[PDB]
Amino acid sequence: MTDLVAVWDVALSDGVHKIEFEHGTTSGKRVVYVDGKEEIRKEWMFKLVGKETFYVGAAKTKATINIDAISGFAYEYTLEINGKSLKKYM
Repeated sequence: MTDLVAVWDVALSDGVHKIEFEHGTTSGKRVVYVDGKEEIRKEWMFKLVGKETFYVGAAKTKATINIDAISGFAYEYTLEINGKSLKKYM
């Protein structure tokens, strides 16, 4: 996972899940892994900002990763599940 930018460790109704996100800032590639399995892949995109939505665990809990621009030509990555959220950036 050479473009890994964020990892979230969450506890849902059905146990703990690991969500990993790769984001390529030259290619625009996005990959979301949940519990080691690819759930979303976008190989190549012009734009970097936006959101991906996907479903986690046996109960298919909705999760959204938002990608927003911040200072210094950087991005922040926010995972939101059930109205709570945790931001990552480097």
